[PDB]
Amino acid sequence: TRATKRQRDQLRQCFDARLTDVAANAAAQAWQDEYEAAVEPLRQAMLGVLAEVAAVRDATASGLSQALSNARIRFFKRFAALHGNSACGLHFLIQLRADMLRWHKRIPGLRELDEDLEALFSNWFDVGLLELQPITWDSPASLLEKLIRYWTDLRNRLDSDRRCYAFFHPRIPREPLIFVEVAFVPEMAANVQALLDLRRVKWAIFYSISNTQAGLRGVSFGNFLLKRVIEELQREHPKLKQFATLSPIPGFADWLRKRDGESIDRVLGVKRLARWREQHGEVPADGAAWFSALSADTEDTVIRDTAMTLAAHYLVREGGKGVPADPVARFHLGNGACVERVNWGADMSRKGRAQSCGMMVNYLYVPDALDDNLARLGDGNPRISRAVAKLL
Amino acid sequence: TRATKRQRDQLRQCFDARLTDVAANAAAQAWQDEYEAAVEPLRQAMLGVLAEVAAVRDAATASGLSQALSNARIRFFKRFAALHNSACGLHFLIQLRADMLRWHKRIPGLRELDEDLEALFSNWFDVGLLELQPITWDSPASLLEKLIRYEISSWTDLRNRLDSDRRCYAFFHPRIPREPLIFVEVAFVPEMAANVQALLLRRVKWAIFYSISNTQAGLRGVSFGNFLLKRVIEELQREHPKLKQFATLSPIPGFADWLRKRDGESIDRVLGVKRLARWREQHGEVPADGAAWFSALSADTEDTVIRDTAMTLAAHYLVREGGKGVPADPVARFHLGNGACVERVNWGADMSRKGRAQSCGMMVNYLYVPDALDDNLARLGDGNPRISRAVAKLL
Ligand SMILES: [Mg+2]
Repeated sequence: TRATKRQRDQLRQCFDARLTDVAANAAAQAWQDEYEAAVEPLRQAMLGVLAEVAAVRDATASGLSQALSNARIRFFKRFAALHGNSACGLHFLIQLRADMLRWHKRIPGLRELDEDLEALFSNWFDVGLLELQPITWDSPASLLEKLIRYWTDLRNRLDSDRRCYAFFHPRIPREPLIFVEVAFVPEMAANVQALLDLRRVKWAIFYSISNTQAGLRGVSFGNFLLKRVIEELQREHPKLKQFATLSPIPGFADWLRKRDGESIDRVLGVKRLARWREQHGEVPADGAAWFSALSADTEDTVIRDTAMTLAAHYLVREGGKGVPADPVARFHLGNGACVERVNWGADMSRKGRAQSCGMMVNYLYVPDALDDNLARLGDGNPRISRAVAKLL
Repeated sequence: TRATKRQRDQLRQCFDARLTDVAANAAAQAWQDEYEAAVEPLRQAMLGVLAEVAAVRDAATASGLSQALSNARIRFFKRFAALHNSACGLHFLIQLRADMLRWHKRIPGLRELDEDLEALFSNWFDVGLLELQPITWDSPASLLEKLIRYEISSWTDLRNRLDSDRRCYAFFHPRIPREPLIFVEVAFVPEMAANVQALLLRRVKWAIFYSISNTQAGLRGVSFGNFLLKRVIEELQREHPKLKQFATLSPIPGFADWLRKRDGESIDRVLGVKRLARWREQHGEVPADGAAWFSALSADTEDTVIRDTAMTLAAHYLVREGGKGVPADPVARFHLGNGACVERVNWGADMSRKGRAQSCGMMVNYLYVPDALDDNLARLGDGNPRISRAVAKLL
């Protein structure tokens, strides 16, 4: 407890003093510097002090929880207001959450600080407050090297028949927050290997949307994220009317192998179960066995249909009400999209086959429907196309 | 595919050929070298090939496929554990699982390989097959530096822990010397310890285990058996036939995370009407839920009502929470799964920053009674953990 008492005092001001208090802000400015210029273990230790200070007050039970919540929030608000080596107070806060996130298992007691900040980060970095910028092969190398971490590959993705953007917070230029990759093709894509590999093109397809900030993992950017990109695409090409994605279904395999036989029988239905026995005999004993049976032949029509029905069910009817179990389905469904179609042999990479038997999905975005769909999702009734309803 | 087809062929033999097949073993020997001498991304890629091969069968019913796939993965590991860079085939397998474990999120499709190997590792490294060795300040520095990695960075900490009034051991697999598998730290004191900060020969009567750690990343999650501490006590009794008192001063790491996930209703049921009444009388409002309970129980380390309330919640957590015969707490599961008895809950036992954050600074003593370890191990399978009077009273 040498200088660790100076940091405690500093943090007490940042947590307890009013936002305007010039002294407390000075203290915050001080703590930041000392944190940015510190070895990895020193920071992990400073985080231990922070979770120490955040857990107590320097008096009902309901009033304690509230006072503790209000101080943690006050602590972050003060830092987000300081306009060092990072872009500003808001930026620092992003790196700080990066550490809290990777060291959670080492430094206990940050769960509440992490949850609060994540929630603040959802208001501060809401898409409505972010600026959209086009990214090309002409962009600064120092910027382009932030999208690789989260070069000829970049090139093709950044080519004439391609369009890429990045959302930035106005006061943190240089630091891309979200990276959107778009491809132009004649038909709504059904195989990802084609894309990653302007005359008469009619389809705009989003084949990649990634969060490029570790400190922002888990933060919600709003439901108008792609809506905003489409507006930019229409301004750029008023002739573009067809918008869809060719997304993965990452949590399909892990979900399937957790289901027993009974649940899958209920999903498939009597007719599908019968078509399976007729072609393959024995019905897999459970989900795990189902995954192994559905990966054994990418050519079989019964396997294809069975897998596609299981996939449509997974992304449309699995989740805690209005919240698709699949993260990818949650994002796109949570942006006003419609689950338009399931694609077999869409991603035959090693990873694709391991995540969903190489199955991908197309989420269709219809400008003048995004609102209606966003509503229907809250009712726990995801917007679906005829082809997908037929698989169910 | 320039060479990724050579590894696929190699792996096919290792998975499909008989264990004796000289060619397949050669192939395995080859794949190992190529893996040990490869950049991080190259290995992550080779792991992608492995999960590719493990998911399919070369050139059958559905139940027969799952079995054939299980039998090949098992055959793949058995072949490697039989060979003699790393100490041997078995050792390599340990590092291989180290990568599978840290890259699971990056390289999908290893879940089955990981599960199978973890299960094999439980038979191969069962305590009954491991040799016990004393560790002192005289041990090779190259060995001592494997226990620091897995406890201040100052070797002076190792020193005190490796001193006259202390006794430390390490379990090694006979064919992998140099590589400690488990590290046990023991302290000798006059009274069953109630405060960890203290531990860190003339008239000492208590032998207490204040630390037991797995020193191999590739072995995380593997079960070493229920005779782990039993074996160490035998060594302690051989060494000091006068020692009859054995206990631990363990942490309760998952207490806080469990508590904040409980609603008010569940805690009311745990505490009981009388305790809830004693709480209102002294502190007024009852915390709305578990999260609020944790914040209220951390606000005053001096209050007697807070202490008792927290201790009851703690005893409940480790004795009555878990999927039948399997204590929710990992630390409670290990020690309960070794024949121990939850002997007592200690308030203000670990007042470190971490201690207060994990369990409000509360620690627990698991008592080991040689001629009872079996009986307790049985009672735990019935979902009725062995408990002392003091802990039953908290419940
Ligand atoms: Mg209540």
